[PDB]
Amino acid sequence: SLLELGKMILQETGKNAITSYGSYGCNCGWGHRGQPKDATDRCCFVHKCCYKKLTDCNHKTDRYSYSWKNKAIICEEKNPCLKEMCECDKAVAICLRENLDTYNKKYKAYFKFKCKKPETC
Repeated sequence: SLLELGKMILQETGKNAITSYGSYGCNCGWGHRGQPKDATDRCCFVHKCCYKKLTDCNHKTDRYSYSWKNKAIICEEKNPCLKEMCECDKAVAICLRENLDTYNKKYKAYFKFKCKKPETC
């Protein structure tokens, strides 16, 4: 669920998921589609590709079990669909952290940039 995702993002990036990534670029956030503007945005594109293919559970509301163990994320979820959700979320948290070096606050304001047509997953 968004609760686990938000915690993972805090754990890995040190950032507030909602304020830093709730509306960033063409892919980070509800309703956001379009070609990625930078590496952070690409993380969010990959993430949506990852979870949108799952049919048997809900990314937003279904909670799952994971541990923050030895300063990393371990998906410890028995439900196969929720384990896949967890892996998608783990991947985006890591990706966002690895790309902090190019995070750009300009992409938090939708009017400041244009979005090209989305690429395929």
